[PDB]
Amino acid sequence: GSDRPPPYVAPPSYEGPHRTLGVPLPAGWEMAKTSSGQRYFLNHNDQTTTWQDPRQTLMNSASGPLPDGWEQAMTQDGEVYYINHKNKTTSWLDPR
Repeated sequence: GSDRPPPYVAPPSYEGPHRTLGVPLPAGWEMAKTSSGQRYFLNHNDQTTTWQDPRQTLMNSASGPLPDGWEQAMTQDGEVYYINHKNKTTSWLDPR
């Protein structure tokens, strides 16, 4: 299949189980792991990293929610994706 580019690697299909985050991470944030598997967070908005769950950035207050009908979830490998229940789709792109 070298004549075609590598296939798109999609998020988990809409139908099936999802490890949803009850409260989504704020837009522009990412979760990662250290080499020993310690969880930490990246704020791409102000280009910082921190141990503290956003749910040097001051995060007192509630952040922008997903639009109605959407949820944030995480793959087994820790990759965040977005579930749109309105049209039964999933996407790597944050709709906020």
